[PDB]
Amino acid sequence: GVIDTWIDKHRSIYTAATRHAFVVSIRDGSVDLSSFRTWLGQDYLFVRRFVPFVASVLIRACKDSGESSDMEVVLGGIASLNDEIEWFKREGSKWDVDFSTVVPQRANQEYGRFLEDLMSSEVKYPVIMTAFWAIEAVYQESFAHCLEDGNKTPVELTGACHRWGNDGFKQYCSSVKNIAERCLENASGEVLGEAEDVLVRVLELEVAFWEMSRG
Ligand SMILES: Cc1ncc(CO)c(N)n1
Repeated sequence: GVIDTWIDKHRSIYTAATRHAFVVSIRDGSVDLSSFRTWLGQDYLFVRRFVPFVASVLIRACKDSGESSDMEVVLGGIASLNDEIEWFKREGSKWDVDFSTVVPQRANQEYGRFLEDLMSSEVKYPVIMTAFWAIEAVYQESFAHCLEDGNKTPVELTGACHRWGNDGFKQYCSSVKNIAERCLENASGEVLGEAEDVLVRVLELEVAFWEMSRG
């Protein structure tokens, strides 16, 4: 399809963007949590900003309705975010990450302003859906096979893997893809170019975000 074609075209940045969110390794005989704790702090601040952006997609889905059922897909997405935020707070407490002292880094602030740019009614529905799909799908790709990979490493943390590695989140992403894909198959050349640039921009922001916590 249209999205699959863009991913192929842009395979290189898509691979770069979907590397593991954090690495847990042994250092000097201890488990090094520095990459995990950096990711947790930064990603929690990203998720708090992702919430109103999904809220804006939900509104658009209720008004810009070629399909009635788009709303329920986005609504399930935002309801998951509720459970996600609670999970993040539970992680912060068990791992001593104080979210009130996390400083959002450059890549995180850039990503947040970009989410703001996508919240305007001046942006076309197919473009907003592409961005929403992409942000979700990069987490699905990056956590794919996390259990089996994690089992092959000497120490693994299991929490994040349960969150984005499960079949429920995979199926969710597919259902969001099906919506984006439908919008793009009815889109003009101009909107199609806009959607592709937005896809590319999400991948670029994800590479930069990833670089904050790399091992
Ligand atoms: C940076 C980033 N991209 C995507 C997601 C999907 O939730 C996330 N949590 N964080």
